[PDB]
Amino acid sequence: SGFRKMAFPSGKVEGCMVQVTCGTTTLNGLWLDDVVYCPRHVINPNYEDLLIRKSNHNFLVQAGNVQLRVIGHSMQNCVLKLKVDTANPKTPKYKFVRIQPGQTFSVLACYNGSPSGVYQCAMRPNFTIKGSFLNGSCGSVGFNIDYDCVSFCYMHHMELPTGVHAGTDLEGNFYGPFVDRQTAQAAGTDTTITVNVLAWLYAAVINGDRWFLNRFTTTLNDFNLVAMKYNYEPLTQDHVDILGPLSAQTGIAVLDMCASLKELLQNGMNGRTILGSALLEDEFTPFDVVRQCSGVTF
Amino acid sequence: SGFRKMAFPSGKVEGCMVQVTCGTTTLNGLWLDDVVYCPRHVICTSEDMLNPNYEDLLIRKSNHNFLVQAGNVQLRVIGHSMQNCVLKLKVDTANPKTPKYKFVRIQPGQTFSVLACYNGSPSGVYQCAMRPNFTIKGSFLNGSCGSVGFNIDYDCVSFCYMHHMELPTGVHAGTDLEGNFYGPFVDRQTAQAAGTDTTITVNVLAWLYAAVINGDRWFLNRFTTTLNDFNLVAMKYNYEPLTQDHVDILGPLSAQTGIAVLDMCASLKELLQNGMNGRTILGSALLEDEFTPFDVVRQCSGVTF
Ligand SMILES: O=C1NCC[C@H]1N1Cc2ccc(Cl)cc2[C@H](C(=O)Nc2cncc3ccccc23)C1
Ligand SMILES: [Cl-]
Repeated sequence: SGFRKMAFPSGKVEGCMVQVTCGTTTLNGLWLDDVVYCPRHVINPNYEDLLIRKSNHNFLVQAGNVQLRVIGHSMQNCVLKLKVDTANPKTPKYKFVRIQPGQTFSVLACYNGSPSGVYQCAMRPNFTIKGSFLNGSCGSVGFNIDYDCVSFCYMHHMELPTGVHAGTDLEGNFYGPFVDRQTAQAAGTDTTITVNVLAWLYAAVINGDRWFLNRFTTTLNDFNLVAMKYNYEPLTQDHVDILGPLSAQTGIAVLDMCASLKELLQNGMNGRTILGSALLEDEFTPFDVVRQCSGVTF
Repeated sequence: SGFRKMAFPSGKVEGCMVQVTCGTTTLNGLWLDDVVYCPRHVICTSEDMLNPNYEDLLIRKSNHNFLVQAGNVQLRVIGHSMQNCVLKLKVDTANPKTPKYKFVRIQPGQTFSVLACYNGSPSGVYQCAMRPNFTIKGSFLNGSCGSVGFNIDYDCVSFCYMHHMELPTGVHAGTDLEGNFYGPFVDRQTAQAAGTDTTITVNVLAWLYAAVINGDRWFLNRFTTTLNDFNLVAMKYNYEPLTQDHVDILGPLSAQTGIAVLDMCASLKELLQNGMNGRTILGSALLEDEFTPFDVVRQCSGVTF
């Protein structure tokens, strides 16, 4: 029993964190094989013009108390790739994956190439992440673990004026309409991840919280007309199919649970909580719920 | 900016998790140097659990009855002893991944990271607090026994908890790494219940200071309170008494924000009376009590927004 916001064990990623310094700027790098990946802003910026003026010895890479020798450098989108002389002996089995809004991941927050904390979060529909970062955190990474393979999905680049965060996949493509420069940028209006709230309502039923269940059902179209009113993301037939396993386990059809969510949106919690929360939680995917309510290991 | 429930990086602890099997029971062990620590109830049957005589059950065991597995490698047990509710299995190999460590016993209100494990394999990490009633609100299934709680301030791992059991309300009970239980619990399937729980007042105050540091002040008021008047009000909402030690502990956050501890106590009294009125504090519609004053200073900036 119990339901916590749970992150993946961070050990495989900790063995990849390094400190990258260029001039007066220090940030974090990800050392995989003989390449160190980091935000290109470590160097109106014309990044190819700024990069051509740098030599390998301008980039100081530190792995623990050991200095790594940079033997090459190249840029791929908004990520800088520093070729080093030594392959990381702690390199795990890995993949670079781009995630979709609504998907969750673990973040290993780092300062000076040293991991300080791990938390779980979701890629918001507006492509920002509600993270917890201070100056020095740039280059910190987001990941998931599938079996023994670490899938890297995020690298931190910046904080927006509202306190939310923006970054790229490991190929340097930003999530959202952001650019890596000091300019006027704002996160768009955010929405609630509907399929994740439903998965979290199923997790509450599994843990014995059923006060919000009712005898009613709804059509998908009527639910989407109501959900569009409360800034909730539209629920697709794919989301319904994805919630199939949890529907079979609890005996509550996905549209039967949508009628519960509709009543919660129009009437509120009424002083009650669900899994210790007075708000509807949207940072647990259907897979996160099944994994935490089954004990899958890495 | 931002405020998340943050756990310590679990790598130093992952390299210590092993699987311990005794007969039909399998659970987790902590391998440090040449010793594997695990709940002593690994020697029990489900029948034995009502009134187990652990000393009588242990004397009947030999070293070869305990199967210890570290990854895909079988460890050789060369000795065994019991210390309170923990079983200590001496093994023939020292763990090469043993970090710098300490065994620390924590007090209620203290927070720590839990690395939940099944079959000696880590599955997840979360942050939690030792409740005033000595239970923890964890996320544990069958097979999680032996999973550990820890803090990693600097590069040293301080082990503070080992999971032993789930109570009827779904909350969890366990011991420090010397086998002493937190709370009035026993490793027996006898009728045991968690006492009525209360809110960790010093932690809610620390979290209100974290909100002020992150730029939120909607909940502040022009009032102050005496410590005694605050405690008379707080007791009525099932909040733990706030001691002078708690006031002293909140001194640094009071100096950083410019809000006296008893002035912050007046905002808290008002929040309890009024509720939030559709507003949130650090993305939460409830008053959060699982961030200590030390967690807030560690996570938050030194410059108030
Ligand atoms: O009555 C029981 N019901 C399930 C098995 C059994 N347990 C009695 C018991 C009594 C004393 C001691 Cl020290 C350990 C234990 C064990 C325990 O509680 N294990 C668990 C531990 N954590 C989270 C669980 C979730 C779900 C099932 C077990 C869980 C076993
Ligand atoms: Cl303590």
